[PDB]
Amino acid sequence: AMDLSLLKALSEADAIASSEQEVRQILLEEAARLQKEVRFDGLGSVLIRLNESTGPKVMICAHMDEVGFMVRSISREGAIDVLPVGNVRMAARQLQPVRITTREECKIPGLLDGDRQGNDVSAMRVDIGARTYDEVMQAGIRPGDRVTFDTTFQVLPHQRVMGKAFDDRLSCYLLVTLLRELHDAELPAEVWLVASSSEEVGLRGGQTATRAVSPDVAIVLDTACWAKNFDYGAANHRQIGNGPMLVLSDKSLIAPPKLTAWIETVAAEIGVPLQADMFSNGGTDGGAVHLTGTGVPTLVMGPATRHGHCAASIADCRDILQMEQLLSALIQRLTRETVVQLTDFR
Amino acid sequence: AMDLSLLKALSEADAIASSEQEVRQILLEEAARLQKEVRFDGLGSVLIRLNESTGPKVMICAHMDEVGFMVRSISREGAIDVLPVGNVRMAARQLQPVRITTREECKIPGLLDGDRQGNDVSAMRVDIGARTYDEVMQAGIRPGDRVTFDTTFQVLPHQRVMGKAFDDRLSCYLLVTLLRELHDAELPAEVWLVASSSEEVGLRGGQTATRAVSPDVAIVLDTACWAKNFDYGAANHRQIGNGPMLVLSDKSLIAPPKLTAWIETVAAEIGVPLQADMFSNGGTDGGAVHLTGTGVPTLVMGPATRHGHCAASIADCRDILQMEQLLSALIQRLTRETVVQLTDFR
Amino acid sequence: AMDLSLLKALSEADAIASSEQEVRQILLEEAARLQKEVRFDGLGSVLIRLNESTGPKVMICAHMDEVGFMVRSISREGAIDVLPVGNVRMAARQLQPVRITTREECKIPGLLDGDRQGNDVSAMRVDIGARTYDEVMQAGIRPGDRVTFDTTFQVLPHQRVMGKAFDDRLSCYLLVTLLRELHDAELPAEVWLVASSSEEVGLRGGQTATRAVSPDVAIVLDTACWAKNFDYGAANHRQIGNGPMLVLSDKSLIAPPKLTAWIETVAAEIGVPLQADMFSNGGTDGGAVHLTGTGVPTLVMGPATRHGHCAASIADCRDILQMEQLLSALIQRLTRETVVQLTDFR
Ligand SMILES: [Zn+2]
Ligand SMILES: [Zn+2]
Ligand SMILES: [Zn+2]
Ligand SMILES: [Zn+2]
Ligand SMILES: [Zn+2]
Ligand SMILES: [Zn+2]
Repeated sequence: AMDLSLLKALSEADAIASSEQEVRQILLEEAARLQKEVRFDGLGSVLIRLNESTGPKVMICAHMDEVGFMVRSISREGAIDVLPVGNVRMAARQLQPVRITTREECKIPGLLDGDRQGNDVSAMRVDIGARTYDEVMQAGIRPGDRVTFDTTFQVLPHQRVMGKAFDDRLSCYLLVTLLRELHDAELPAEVWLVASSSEEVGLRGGQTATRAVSPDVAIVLDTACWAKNFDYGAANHRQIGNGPMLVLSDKSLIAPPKLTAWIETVAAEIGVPLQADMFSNGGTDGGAVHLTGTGVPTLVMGPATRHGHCAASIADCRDILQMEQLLSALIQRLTRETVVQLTDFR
Repeated sequence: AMDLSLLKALSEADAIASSEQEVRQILLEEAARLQKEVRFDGLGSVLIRLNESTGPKVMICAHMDEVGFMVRSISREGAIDVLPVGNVRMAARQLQPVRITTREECKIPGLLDGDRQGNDVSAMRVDIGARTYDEVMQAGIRPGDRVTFDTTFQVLPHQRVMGKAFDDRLSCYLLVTLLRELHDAELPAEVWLVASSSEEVGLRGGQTATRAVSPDVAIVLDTACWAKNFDYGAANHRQIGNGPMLVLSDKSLIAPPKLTAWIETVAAEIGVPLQADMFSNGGTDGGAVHLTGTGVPTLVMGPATRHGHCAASIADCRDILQMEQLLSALIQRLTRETVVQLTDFR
Repeated sequence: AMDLSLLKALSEADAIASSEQEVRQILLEEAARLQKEVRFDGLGSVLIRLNESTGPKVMICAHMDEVGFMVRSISREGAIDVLPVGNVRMAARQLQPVRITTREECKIPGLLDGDRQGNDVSAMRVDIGARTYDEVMQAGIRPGDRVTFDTTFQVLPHQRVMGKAFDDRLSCYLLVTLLRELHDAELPAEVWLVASSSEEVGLRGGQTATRAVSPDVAIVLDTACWAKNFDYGAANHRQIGNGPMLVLSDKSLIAPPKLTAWIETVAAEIGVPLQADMFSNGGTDGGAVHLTGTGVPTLVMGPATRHGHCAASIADCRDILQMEQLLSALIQRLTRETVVQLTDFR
C-alpha cells in the first residue's frame, strides 16, 4: 500500500539547501508520533534513531532538499532576478510556473523565464505581475527567498505518480515508511534514518550527518532517470517498473563488490528485481559518505524516475514498494557477523 | 638491483577502484613473509607498520588502483558497453586490446573501441567476439567487471622498462623494496607504508588511510609524464634518466618550502639528482592527504615516466633505484627534532 | 579441426611488403615436408604446385604482407619516425604497442604515437625509451626496419580467435591446410597455391605471380569487416559465424556471374552458407589478377572478420573451416569442361 497523501505532502513541500523546514517538520511529526528520539547535525540534518541495539550501526540516508532557485535581486520594474540552486535542467529554465516562499511563509506564484544562449540559459527572472520594486517588497519577497516549481502532485494511469522533487522526496518517503514499519521491531542492527541537509549544492549534510552518526554501513537513497526517455533497450537500467536501481558506480563512489553481491543475493531471495546502473555524469551523497572518518562501506540505491531536476518526474509505485521491501529485508539481515564478513580484506 | 619479477607482477595485476585484490594480495604476501603487522581502512587501503618507534610518524603513500574501464551493460548483440574509471587518455580509447576480469577471476581478452567526436571519445564498447547477450553471460561477464589494458610488462634496451599501470605500480614497487630493505633497521621515525585505495577516481583512499595513520609527515609517491614526449629542453622536468621528480606544486597541493629544501639537501648529500616539477593540469594523493585533521606537512615525489594513462608507460630503472635510495635516506634522517624544525612557523 | 599453433605462428609473424621472410619460411617448411615443388616470382611470391594434371590451371591466391609501419628516421633525441605501410586505420595510430624488427632479426618493443589533426593522424613516432640517436643505433635499429603491432594471438570464448594480421594470415592459413589435405589427392585441375608479395601497397605481387602461373581460373582469398561492428542487420554481409563471404564486387573487380553462380551451387550442395558482399571502399588482389594477360575469370572469397587493419581482428573458427571445406570441394569439381562452360560467351 502507498500512502499517497504522505507522498503528496513531501513532493509538494518546498525545501532547498539551508531552508528545509517544510520537509523537516513532516519528518519530526512522524518521529514524535512514534516516540522516537530525533537528533540534528549543525546543518539541520534530521537523525532518527530507529531502535536500540548492540549490533552494527546502519545509516539509511535521503536528502531533504530539491533543485530550485533563490531570489537574488529585485529590479526597479519589479523583475525578480533568481539564481539556480542545484542543477536545474537547462530545458527547465524557460517559461516555467514557479512559486516564491517568503520569510513569513507566504507563497506567491510566478512565471520564470531566462535568456537562452546555445546550450545555456542564464539571467533568469521571475514575474509575479509587479510593476515596481515596492510592489515586490509589499508581497513580502526578499533576496534569499526560495523558489520552486509550481507543481501539484498527480496520479497517473497504471499506478504511477507524477510530481516535483522526486529527487529526493521519494527517498524521504521511504525513510518514513521504514520508520512506520519497523518502529517496534527487534533488529540485529542499530538503525539511523537520516534526512540530510543541502545535497543538491554539493555533498554537505551527507558529510556532517555521517560524522554525527558514525555508521558501520551506509545505504544512500537517491534516484535517477535515463536521458533517452523511451529507449527501453538493454542500455537503459533506469526503467520505471523494472525494479529498484542498484548503483554500481557514480562520479563520487564505486560501490564495494562484497556489499553489492550481498544485496543482490537478498533481493533474489525475496523476489525483488534489481537494475544495476552506472552514472556517467551524476554524483550522489554516496561519495562524501564513504570517505568519512576511516571509510564507510556504502552504496547507493533507489527507484528509477523519468525526467528529473525539472517541473515533474514520473515514478512507478511498484518500484517504490519493492525498495521499501528490500530495505526492510536488508535491515533484518544486517548482523554483526554479516557486516564483519563484508569488510574483511584478508 | 631491480626485482623485475616483482615489477612485472605489479604492472600486470588488474586492479581498479574498489577491486584491488590482485595488488593487495601481493602486498599482503610481502608483509607476512617479513612478519609485519598489516591494518586496513574502511576502503581496503593497506597500512603496513614498518617498525616500532617513539619518534615521529612518517607515512609513505602510493595508490593501488590503475585507470581502466568497468562493464556497464551488455547488448542483445553481445556488445559490452563500458565506462572509463579514472582519466584514460582520449587517444587510448580506440582499437585497444583489453581484458575483462569476472567475479570468478577469469580473464577474457577483447578489443575496446570508442566513438570519436572531436577531442572526445565516448560510447565505448568491448568486443569479445560474442554474437548474443547470452554468450557474454556464459563467459561469466557481468555489469561491474573491471577492464584493463591487455599489456605484457617488457624490458627495453638500456635498462628501461615498459608496461601498464606504472601510475602507480612503480610506487607500489617502491613500498615493497623499502619494506624489504628496512624491515630490521633501527629508525628515528615510526614508518607506515600505505597502499591506498581508489586514487584515480578522486581524493578517496588517500583521505581515509591518512586519518587511520595520523602521520606527522607524509611522502606521497606518484608519477607523471611530459605531454611533448621527445622535448628534452629546459621546460621538461619529467625526463626519464634525469632523476626522481620533486613536485613543487599540483592542482591539489603546494609543497612546503621547508620540507622541499630539506629533501633537496638530503638528495645533494647522497648524490641523487632531482627534477623540480609543477603540474598545471593534474592532482594527486597529496591534496587530500595534507588537509587531513589539522594539516600534515606533505609532498609528492616519484620517478618520471613517458606516456601515462594508456596501454603502456616507459620508465628508467636508474630513476627507480635513486628514488628507493632517496626514500631510505630520508627515513633514516627523520628525527623528532628534524620534523619539529620543519613545522615551526614562529 | 583448427591448427591453432599454425594460425598463431602466421598471425604473430611480422611481414610487410618486401620483407616477408617470416611468412615465406613457414610456407617453405610446409611444402618441403610434403616434398612439394616451390617456385618464386621476382618479388618473392611463393608458388606451390599442389599436383600434376593435364586439366585446367587453378590459382588459389592469398597475400603474405600485413599493414604496419616502416622506420623512416631517427632524431637526435632517439625518437623513431615511421611511415605507414598499407592503410592502417587512423584510429590505430595513437598510443599503440608495437615492435621493430632489425636486420639482425632482433625485436624491440615500443609505443607508437601520432599527431591527430581532424580525421588524419600523421607524424608517427615510435618510443623505445631511447634518449639519443646513438642508443637507437646501438639497439640495431635502422631506416627501413619493419614495425608491426605487438599483438599476441588469443583464443576467445565460443571458438573464435583474435590476433593481428588476420588480413591476410587467415588466408595463408587456408593455403597451408589445403596443401596438407590435398597433397596426395587425384584432382581434375592443376592447382597452384600462391602466397603473393606486397598486396597492402597496391596491385603488386598479385600481378607478377599471376603472370608466372598463367591460371585458367583464380580464387583470391581475402577478408573484410563491416564498419558498424555490432549491426547484425540485413545490410551487414560480413558477420562472423554467418559463413564465408563471396565478394560480388569491389573497387578493383566485378566477379563473373557465371563463376559466382557455380560456386553458389557447390556451397549449397555441401551445406556451406555464403554471405554475398560488395565493397564500396576497398580493393583486392582480385583486380590486378583478372586483368593479367588476356583476362582470367577470378573471384574473391574469404572468412569475415571484425575490425581490420589494426592491432587485432576477430574471426570465427567455423567460418574458417567452412571456407576450407568449400575450397576443397571447388577444386575437386573444377574439370576442363566446367571451366570451358564458365568462360563461354557465345
Ligand atoms: Zn538531484
Ligand atoms: Zn538526489
Ligand atoms: Zn593517474
Ligand atoms: Zn597516480
Ligand atoms: Zn588489407
Ligand atoms: Zn587483404
